[PDB]
Amino acid sequence: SQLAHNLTLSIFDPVANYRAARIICTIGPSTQSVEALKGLIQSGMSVARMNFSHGSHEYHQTTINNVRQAAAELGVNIAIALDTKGPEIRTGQFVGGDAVMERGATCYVTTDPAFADKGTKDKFYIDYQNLSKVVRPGNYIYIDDGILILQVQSHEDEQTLECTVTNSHTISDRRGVNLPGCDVDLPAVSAKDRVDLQFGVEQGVDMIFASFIRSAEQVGDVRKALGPKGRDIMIICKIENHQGVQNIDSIIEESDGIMVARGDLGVEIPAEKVVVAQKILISKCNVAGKPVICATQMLESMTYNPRPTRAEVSDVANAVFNGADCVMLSGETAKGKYPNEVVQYMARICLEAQSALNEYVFFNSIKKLQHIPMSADEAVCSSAVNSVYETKAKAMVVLSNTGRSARLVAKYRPNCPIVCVTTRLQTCRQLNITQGVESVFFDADKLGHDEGKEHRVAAGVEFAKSKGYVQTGDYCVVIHADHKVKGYANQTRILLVE
Ligand SMILES: Nc1ncnc2c1ncn2[C@@H]1O[C@H](COP(=O)(O)OP(=O)(O)OP(=O)(O)O)[C@@H](O)[C@H]1O
Ligand SMILES: O=P(O)(O)OC[C@H]1O[C@@](CO)(OP(=O)(O)O)[C@@H](O)[C@@H]1O
Ligand SMILES: O=C([O-])C(=O)[O-]
Ligand SMILES: [K+]
Ligand SMILES: [K+]
Ligand SMILES: [Mg+2]
Ligand SMILES: [Mg+2]
Repeated sequence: SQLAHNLTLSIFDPVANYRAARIICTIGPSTQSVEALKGLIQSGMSVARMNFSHGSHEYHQTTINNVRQAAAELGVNIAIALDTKGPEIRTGQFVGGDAVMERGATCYVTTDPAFADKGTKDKFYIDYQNLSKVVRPGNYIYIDDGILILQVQSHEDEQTLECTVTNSHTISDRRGVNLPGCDVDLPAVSAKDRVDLQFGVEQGVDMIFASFIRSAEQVGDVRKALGPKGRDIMIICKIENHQGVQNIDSIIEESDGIMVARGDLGVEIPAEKVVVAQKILISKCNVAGKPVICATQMLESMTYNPRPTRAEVSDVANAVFNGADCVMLSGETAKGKYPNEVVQYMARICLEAQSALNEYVFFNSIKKLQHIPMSADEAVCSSAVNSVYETKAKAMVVLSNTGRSARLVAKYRPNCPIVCVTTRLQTCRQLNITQGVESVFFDADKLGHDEGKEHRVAAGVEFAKSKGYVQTGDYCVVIHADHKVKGYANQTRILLVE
């Protein structure tokens, strides 16, 4: 039992020689330079996140180029994620950068497009057209992931509403605005979004963080929009609204993964309900064998301070205990004063939580919750992990070209690193949202197709050797197909490493 397991732990228990959890950073003013990115990668960033609700296409293009350059100069593969606007509502530009909203003050909200690039503490734009046909005198308007609330007092004209500032908060350019329980009839994939998705495909991004995913059909709308050229691009659906939680099963089965988008979620549903929602969505994803991200406000105060709060240390550790593949930083890296320090802390907390994490129980729990009969390739993966535990193997090697096999093995949570030897560079990047996997690139162009698997295996074992995971005389569990089978891995072997 967890209780019994807690009594085995100590504060002096030394950490693992590898970290399983992966860290996602959002790139902005604080972190866009090729120098600042190399600091992020060295601190522990695996995924660069571009928020397409800010900046511009030319701005994010610079990010793309800088990330790739910074990564090439460190000799590492780094995933580029495109974060959609989605069916969302945002405020718009303020004069001078920011606007101080003070407790008790009265302001105005206009739907007139003319006020888009000119906004103040007294009058500013909101891009939802039929806002006036939704809110009445007395209702609340939520601003900046619900941190700021405005009470509508009266209707000034056809497009302006008199408001009251309920609490003191400073807001910046284009703030997110939420209308809980209103049924905002914004399209599944907008005319703006279709340009952004077209942009990501052209630039060859690795994954899409799709915003405000409400239905399975909407996920199909994104893939339809992505087109044939970008079908290998991963759709990671963001759950941040009420019906997104309700349709979670059908959403998960359509997606390539999930983000628990707690910022928008923690306003759209009651804040205490986000804990339960997080426990459910993560576990559900773990069972499905699809990457899951815990996001938003995890080390928030480190946007301003060199050290986190006790709650923030706890939050990051528990996301790992929950079973998240990834932990994400937003404003901490986008516009924070300690971008390297924050990612360094996150890695340090992830590694510590992993120490106390009971991967064997994790493995068994997941094993029990799978439909029997399993497919041959899933059974191979499950039983390979079983071998690891029985033999105390110190590394695992998987040949995977699409990433399918590597994620299937990771799904069973062995207590050793998974070394994926892949023939594709996008697979190296894409597996950066999968916990406990390190990729090795095998250039089948110049080195050969390797139909006998021998060369790719030897490359996985050498990687694991050079990382210090295995020594001469250790066991290493190897997964791939035999001489005949194509499409999946039908074979497992335990080999003595030289
Ligand atoms: N590309 C960018 N250019 C300028 N500022 C940015 C950029 N990306 C993020 N920021 C700033 O840092 C903050 C980071 O938060 P985040 O990236 O989560 O976006 P958000 O506004 O919270 O919306 P969401 O996270 O729901 O997409 C943003 O609120 C924004 O003010
Ligand atoms: O790309 P995924 O779907 O992970 O499949 C990988 C599996 O397919 C196989 C079967 O053919 O490919 P490969 O030809 O590279 O040998 C297995 O060896 C490999 O483990
Ligand atoms: O996208 C997010 O992370 C959110 O809305 O919190
Ligand atoms: K967004
Ligand atoms: K452990
Ligand atoms: Mg969001
Ligand atoms: Mg956010």
